[PDB]
Amino acid sequence: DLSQCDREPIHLLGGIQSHGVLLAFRGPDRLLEVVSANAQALLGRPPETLLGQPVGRVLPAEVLAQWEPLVARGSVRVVLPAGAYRALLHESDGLTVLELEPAELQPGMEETALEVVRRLVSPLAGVKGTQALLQTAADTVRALTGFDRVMVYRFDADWHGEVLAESKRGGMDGFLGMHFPATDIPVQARALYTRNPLRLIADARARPVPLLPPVVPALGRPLDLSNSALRSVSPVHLEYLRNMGVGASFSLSLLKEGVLWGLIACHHLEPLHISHERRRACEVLTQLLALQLSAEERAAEASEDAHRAALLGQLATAMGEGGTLEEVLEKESERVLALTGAAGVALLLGEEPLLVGCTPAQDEVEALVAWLATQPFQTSFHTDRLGTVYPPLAARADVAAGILAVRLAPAAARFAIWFRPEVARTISWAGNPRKPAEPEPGHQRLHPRGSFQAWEETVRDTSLPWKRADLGAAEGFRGALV
Amino acid sequence: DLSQCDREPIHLLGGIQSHGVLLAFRGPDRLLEVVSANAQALLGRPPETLLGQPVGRVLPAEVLAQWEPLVARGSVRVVLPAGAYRALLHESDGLTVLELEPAELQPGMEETALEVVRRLVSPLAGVKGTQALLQTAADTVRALTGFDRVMVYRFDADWHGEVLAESKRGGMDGFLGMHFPATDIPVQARALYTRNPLRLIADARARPVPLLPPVVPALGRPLDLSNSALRSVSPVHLEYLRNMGVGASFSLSLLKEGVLWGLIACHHLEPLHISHERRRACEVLTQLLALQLSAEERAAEASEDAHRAALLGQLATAMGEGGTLEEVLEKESERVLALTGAAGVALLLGEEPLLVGCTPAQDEVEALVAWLATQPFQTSFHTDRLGTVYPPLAARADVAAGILAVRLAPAAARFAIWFRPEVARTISWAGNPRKPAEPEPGHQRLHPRGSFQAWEETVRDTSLPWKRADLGAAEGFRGALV
Ligand SMILES: C=CC1=C(C)/C(=C/c2[nH]c(/C=C3N=C(/C=C4\NC(=O)[C@@H](C)\C4=C/C)C(C)=C\3CCC(=O)O)c(CCC(=O)O)c2C)NC1=O
Ligand SMILES: C=CC1=C(C)/C(=C/c2[nH]c(/C=C3N=C(/C=C4\NC(=O)[C@@H](C)\C4=C/C)C(C)=C\3CCC(=O)O)c(CCC(=O)O)c2C)NC1=O
Repeated sequence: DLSQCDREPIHLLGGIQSHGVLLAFRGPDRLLEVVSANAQALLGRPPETLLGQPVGRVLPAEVLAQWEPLVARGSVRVVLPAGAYRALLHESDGLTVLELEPAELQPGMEETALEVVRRLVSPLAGVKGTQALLQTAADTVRALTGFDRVMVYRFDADWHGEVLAESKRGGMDGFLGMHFPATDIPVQARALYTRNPLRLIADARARPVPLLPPVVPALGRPLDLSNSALRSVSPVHLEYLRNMGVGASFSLSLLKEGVLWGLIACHHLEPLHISHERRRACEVLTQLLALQLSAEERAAEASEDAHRAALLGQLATAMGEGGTLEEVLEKESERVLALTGAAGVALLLGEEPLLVGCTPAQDEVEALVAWLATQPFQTSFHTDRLGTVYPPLAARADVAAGILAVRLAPAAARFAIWFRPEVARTISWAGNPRKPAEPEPGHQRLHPRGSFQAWEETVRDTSLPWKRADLGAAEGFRGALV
Repeated sequence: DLSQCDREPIHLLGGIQSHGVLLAFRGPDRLLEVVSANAQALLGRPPETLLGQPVGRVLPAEVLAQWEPLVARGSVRVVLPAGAYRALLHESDGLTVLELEPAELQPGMEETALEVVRRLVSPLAGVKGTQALLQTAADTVRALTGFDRVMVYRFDADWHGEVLAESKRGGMDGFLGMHFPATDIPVQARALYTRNPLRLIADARARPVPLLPPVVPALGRPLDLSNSALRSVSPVHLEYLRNMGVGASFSLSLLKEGVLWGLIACHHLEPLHISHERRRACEVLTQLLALQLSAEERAAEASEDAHRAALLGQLATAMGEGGTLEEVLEKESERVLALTGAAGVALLLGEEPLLVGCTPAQDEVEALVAWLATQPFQTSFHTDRLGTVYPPLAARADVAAGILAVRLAPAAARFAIWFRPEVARTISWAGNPRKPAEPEPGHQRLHPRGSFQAWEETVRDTSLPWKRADLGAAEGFRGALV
């Protein structure tokens, strides 16, 4: 991939966060093969002395007492001299991996979680826009977590993102409405965050605890920490958080029909650890949000489709009525433009173009037609920045920044072309997107950018996007023109 | 017709169930106005002596201590000498109504409930049919409640219902696939269950506890118990449960888009109390099922619409390619029938009725064509039981149990008419639906039927129902033809 940013093997860094301990066992005897260097902080004896020992000799009695429920269901609460810990089991590189993390301290956590679950699963959740849906998701994640700032971050189609909603405590910086470069979350991280939907950075200023030995002996590379709850994250991201002034970070993947739609991102000014069970309660919330957004969005498309079909039905009724085609198309101009949310339409029915509403002049349309006929499309063609692909009209963003053309005949030049003007857009980036990172001389060590202050950009020469309903309506109009 | 069943005022029966206590207070001194006759077991004094007393002198300190969160939140847990009770507050008839019932005793209840909530969100529940979505909902409610039998009951358009899914104890009888008369849940019950979505019948053999006095003195009728958790239900429904052999019953209304879609109904063979907290956890599951059903239904309808529009788009290509309409329509014969899932179609392009596939004879179609013009519809007409509306073809259920017609011109009678044959359906009723009740001589006392054994009816002369995708595709074909 492109940058060095994509290259970092973030699952193979060999470090865990200092609040927990990791032990990896293999074979029928469960011999300890990999252990974190801090494992005396919970186990009494120096970790290097425990490599190669059977599990029954390294683990405390309190954990061994819970060994059967641990293996059975992969997660158990254990009470140690150092306090209550959550034990977690997964498999990686042929090893059984055991992680221990401080356990939830509030007995009423699940009751509180079930209550905020109600606030989001309730019907009527969305009855002032999906914006109120996102705001409620952010508010309830903040209530359950205690984090200073909770943001809903949506990926655009180039994988840069923007903050759509935000819940933060009074008197605190926010990022609402700002855009962030795709490189802020590089492609291997997005990959990992698609299969591992949660991640906690409990203290952005702490140093990672290394694993011992620093490679798995059979493999000659570090233990694969893809599914580790304790995995220490990229040093470059830790720098990024410090540059933002955040001491703890917790984010959750928003998966909507298989793809990474966005994130719920949380920041705290100070270190803060959330328990495993509290993180899993937060993940229920995000899966509810994904579900509410799908149902709302499909309802919106259906309503839009119904509106287009009503327009088509009225056009059909006006046909099969009086006069010629050009006459009914004259009377029904506003419906024909409304079909695709357009400001003008060129109808090429054989003679000269029929120009309805706001369109470029006849000579320019006939020229556009000559060129569309050569293009490699089948029934529909659309673009929201015509000037990039057809520079003869690149100056005419006022009437022809976007077009939608349907072919009305097989091997002949018969078309309906709808036009849209540009819509200027003011983007506010969190820092200068032209310098998304700060490499050292030589370009071997990368740093995050230093500032996230607003940096404004205006986008010109692009129309509103051609949406699914526009495309469906154009096909319906084609079928009516035969 | 408003039988005896529909007129019983089930919210004004004046009784509560024996496992709880109800008090109602009025005015700023909160004087006791109504009280259940069993209240000595909680108040220490005979209830008649407490009427007219201020709340501060009827309620133990334990309840008064929590008055403000009770008023703000509507429920609190209070620990009394008898044990832990849930206190529930609402307003009725200008009185403050207090209800007390035994509280949840399992500390881990909310943690278990959060675990079954995850089952119903998961990645994508219902990947193998909404049938498995309904099953998972019955299974999780049964797991959370411990009821012997849990059933998903859907209302049909005539408000009779059928059991679509069932989760039950081993060796238990069931009602899967069976149909029940609409009078089993009469119209005022359906109305109440739209407003109050939960109801528990903890012991179907127990007798109701009367309220004291039997009327609200200001009003001259019983206290309105619409929103009471302890309300004793209709005596004829208690007889219905006993005829079924059930000792306890619990049901949740399924509201999908504001309308009563169905019920999750639970039966226990012995008496069984479920706490308020546990009932509210079940309500989360039902609102989750409703949300899942809407998301999947909207997806299925979008997918069907997409198929119909592909069919129309192939019809458009074919017409813009060939000469004769009747030739293209002949060549494309089965796409034209697939449009509405039909077995024949009559195309009235003026001259001779063109008949494709499986249709009535030319004389017979010209007959219903003449009848169709003088009917009150603008663009489309459809029925799935043509014989009951147009007797000349009642004997032709083999080709024309259902029709769908669109008008291809305003004045004059140019139509396209799709035809469907009957589909015979075998439905099993729970008891003979001709005797849905057993009235006594004089027809003033009604009883429910005594038997629920399968009673089998085959429905004839009706097609598969015309769906919204069918109507949509026909409208699109109309636009392609005028
Ligand atoms: C409000 C907007 C907002 C945004 C847009 C935001 C970004 C964000 N980045 C990450 C993670 C990573 N970033 C990078 C690399 C680079 N980042 C750069 O700028 C350049 C210099 C670069 C490389 C050259 C890597 C390798 C990882 C994976 C770390 C790991 O998992 O090991 C995360 C998830 C972790 C978390 O929740 O804190 C988030 C949420 N956090 C916010 O709040
Ligand atoms: C497997 C399928 C299945 C069905 C289809 C089913 C029916 C059902 N009925 C009810 C309630 C009532 N029924 C009646 C009246 C009559 N019932 C008759 O038969 C005739 C004689 C009649 C009048 C002449 C009234 C007034 C009420 C309101 C009671 C109240 O709230 O006060 C309920 C809710 C309560 C609950 O979950 O147990 C259910 C779930 N219960 C099942 O499991």
